[PDB]
Amino acid sequence: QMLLNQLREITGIQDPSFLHEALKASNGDITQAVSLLTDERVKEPSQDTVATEPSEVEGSAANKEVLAKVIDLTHDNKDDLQAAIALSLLESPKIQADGRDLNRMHEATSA
Repeated sequence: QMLLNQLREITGIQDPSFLHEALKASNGDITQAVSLLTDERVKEPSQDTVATEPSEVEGSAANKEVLAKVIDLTHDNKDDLQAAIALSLLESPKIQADGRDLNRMHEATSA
């Protein structure tokens, strides 16, 4: 009964099955069996134990959270008015000053 007695003595676990299962987990190595049972104090740092005390003042009375964004950029701009304005701006005359079509005109003011 030596392996059960030894492990029990050097872990503290009184449950005979837990002792077998440690020896089973360690594939026979009783030292590893101790290490695996003492994981109760070797686990540290432990899992997410969130260090946050509940706020006594809870303004959030509505348990219902409706998170509905307004990022609907439905611009839906058709190619029709785009290509219309674009065409009208592309045909912009070589007149760079109001109306210089009449460059070198003859006013015909006979005075």
